[PDB]
Amino acid sequence: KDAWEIPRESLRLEVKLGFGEVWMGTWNGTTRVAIKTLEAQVMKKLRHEKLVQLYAVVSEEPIYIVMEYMSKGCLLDFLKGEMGKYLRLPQLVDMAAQIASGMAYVERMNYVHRDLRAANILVGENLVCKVADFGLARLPIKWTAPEAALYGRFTIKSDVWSFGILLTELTTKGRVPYPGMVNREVLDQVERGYRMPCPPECPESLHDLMCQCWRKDPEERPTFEYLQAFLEDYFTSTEPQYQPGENL
Ligand SMILES: */C=C\C(=O)Nc1ccc2ncnc(Nc3cccc(Br)c3)c2c1
Repeated sequence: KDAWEIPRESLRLEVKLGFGEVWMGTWNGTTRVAIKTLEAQVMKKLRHEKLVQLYAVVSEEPIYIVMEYMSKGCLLDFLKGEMGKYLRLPQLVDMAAQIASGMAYVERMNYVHRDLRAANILVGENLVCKVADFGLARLPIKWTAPEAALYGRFTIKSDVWSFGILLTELTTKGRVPYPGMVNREVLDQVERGYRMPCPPECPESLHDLMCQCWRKDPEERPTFEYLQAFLEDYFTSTEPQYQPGENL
């Protein structure tokens, strides 16, 4: 056992929403938390503001992982839900920048997420977004870089790829990438060089970011550190004449 380990008595489960389940709850009475009921010492060596913070772990089984509590649920739900209607390009390019920031931190540490996509970003108060679900994590395929889906070549550079697919989620309010295409149509057509076209109302400039992120060449894709800065500066350096549209 290590120092992350706790006893269950300190854990007060409360509300189920919603591989294994996820509850809201309480830790040592004073502390509102979240529990994932189902090894993973990566959630232990990663600590950053835009990654969902581990608090404690439990095992022997039935195993409990204890995270920081994220009030608004997952980004996928949040984008398709009531909020979606009102999210506009500056909220979204910001959420992007927060995710890039967390990923830029993952980058610095020589880690790989491997399952980066909207369903794995949790949202909080004030539109805070934080990377979560290091599921698959070391040292499905519509979001997966081709070399990864094909040859198991997972790197920070295939995460950049997913990031770009996430970018399309973000700007279509949560729609499934490659609409009307099934997995084998996507794998096949991406091998031919196909890429998602500019989303409706999305600037050409941000779709280029998307295109840079989907370069066939794992190493010609950019860094998260670059993605972060370009998304932070977006409205001054890249699109300073931005004006609201009906959707974005
Ligand atoms: C987008 C679907 C999804 O994953 N759902 C989801 C909804 C709400 C929610 N609230 C709080 N926490 C989580 N997930 C979670 C992920 C990692 C660790 C922990 Br403790 C919780 C969700 C997930």
